Amino acid sequence: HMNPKRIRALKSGKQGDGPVVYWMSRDQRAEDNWALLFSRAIAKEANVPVVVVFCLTDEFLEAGIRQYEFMLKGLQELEVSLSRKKIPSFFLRGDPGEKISRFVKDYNAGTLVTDFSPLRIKNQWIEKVISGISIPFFEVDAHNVVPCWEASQKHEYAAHTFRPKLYALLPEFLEEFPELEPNSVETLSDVLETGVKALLPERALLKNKDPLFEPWHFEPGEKAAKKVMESFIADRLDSYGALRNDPTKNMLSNLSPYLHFGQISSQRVVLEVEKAESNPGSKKAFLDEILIWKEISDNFCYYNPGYDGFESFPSWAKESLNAHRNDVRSHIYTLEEFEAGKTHDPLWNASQMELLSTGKMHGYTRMYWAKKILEWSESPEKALEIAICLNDRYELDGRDPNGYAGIAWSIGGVHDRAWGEREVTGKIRYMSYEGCKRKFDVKLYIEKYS
DNA sequence: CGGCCGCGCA
DNA sequence: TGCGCGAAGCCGAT
Ligand SMILES: Cc1cc2nc3c(=O)[nH]c(=O)nc-3n(C[C@H](O)[C@H](O)[C@H](O)COP(=O)(O)OP(=O)(O)OC[C@H]3O[C@@H](n4cnc5c(N)ncnc54)[C@H](O)[C@@H]3O)c2cc1C
Repeated sequence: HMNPKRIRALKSGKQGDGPVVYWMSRDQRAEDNWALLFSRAIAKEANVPVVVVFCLTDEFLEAGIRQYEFMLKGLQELEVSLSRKKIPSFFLRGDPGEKISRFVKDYNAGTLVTDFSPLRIKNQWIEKVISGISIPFFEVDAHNVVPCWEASQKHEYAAHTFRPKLYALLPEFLEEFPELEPNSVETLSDVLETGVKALLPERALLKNKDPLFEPWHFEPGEKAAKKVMESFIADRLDSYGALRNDPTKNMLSNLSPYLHFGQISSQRVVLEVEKAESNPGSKKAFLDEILIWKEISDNFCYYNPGYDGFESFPSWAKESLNAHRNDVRSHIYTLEEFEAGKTHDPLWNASQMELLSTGKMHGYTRMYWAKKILEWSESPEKALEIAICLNDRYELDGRDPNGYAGIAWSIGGVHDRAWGEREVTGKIRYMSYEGCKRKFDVKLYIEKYS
């Protein structure tokens, strides 16, 4: 079950005498992981062990206790899963560019393998690691069903050009996973404690000093991810087609935090949803979201390295937004007023409070939320900066290609078309308070989140 | 040339 | 709550 098009050489070299090392980064799971499975196969043909290495950087300081604890509790459970497969795991601290190089030398590695991410910083680390090693280095796309570089060889302007190219390749690339074969040939607790202490003075607090974040909505880890997948199929999938854009209903999958950390495979989710007997419109709507919209977000970041900037917007949108730079805004809020939910719009404020208290804003209100940031900020650049700052600080699923592609759709028209013409926002598709009012029970959502 | 919200009306 | 239109630009299959 090993298609060669899932893997490519980052660097050629002379293979070594030691273990195959899988540098895990994006795909924090033992099951349904093409990068670990390929590493295990290479190790088996060479008659040597496989081992896993993960580098804990100082990036955590830029987000919060909420993401750091979600990731680390998962990693504690993963450490135990890999051990039942007699696969050892090593947890390094510091800059990957230096630390993965040094580990490959200190540990006498034969081959290095990593998983795939289109984000800049991963590419920076790979470049540094390449400069400091002499062994072969491969990349495996463990996150997408169709490998990103195979689905398309260029940036796609719309879902409607990407969709036929991806779907033509599903009969080949959508397949079951083989079982991971076991090997035959300081603590994370201390790291968690130290990290939580370092972040404690910047934690999200109410006026009484009691924390805003509520950790009981999504329990972390590979076993919990699977339980959420299974309850989506049993209890929420049937009504997904009708209710996915109603934020007063809990009818989304709730999978995004697990998908973001790679605690569950999207290919796995697609296999199970394809085989579920349920509402045909719901299945089609859901599969289009997890296949086309998710995988087109990797396409966007992979072929546009300025993906978090105004430069990445399409020309029609840059030309429209530029012409409206001098328009008076109805309101202007600072980062801190947006963050504390202190606008004049109670629907906007409630969306921000759902984000602060749960770490997961409903998908429909994320669109509305980001578009009002544009409408009530000094400039398009300040808008993009504020939405990215709050998305990445407070979403459990943030710092993700879906986030940059979703924010760029909302603010800059990426994967959209010119739609209407207004002051400030020009031809960027508009969404209104009264528009929401006639689609769902706006007052119920506001009451639920203060 | 084909084909991707808010308002009015059941 | 569901459906069709309005007011509309651009990429890519020809
Ligand atoms: C302004 C804005 C910011 C966003 N930020 C993020 C983010 O930081 N991280 C993130 O994962 N998603 C982001 N999204 C996309 C989307 O809103 C979330 O993925 C979704 O709400 C997660 O909830 P769910 O898994 O229950 O969704 P479901 O409806 O159950 O969908 C299942 C999966 O399909 C994919 N998906 C759904 N919608 C989109 C979309 N619009 N674009 C790309 N993939 C999609 C996701 O992988 C998602 O988990 C953002 C969208 C917008 C408009």
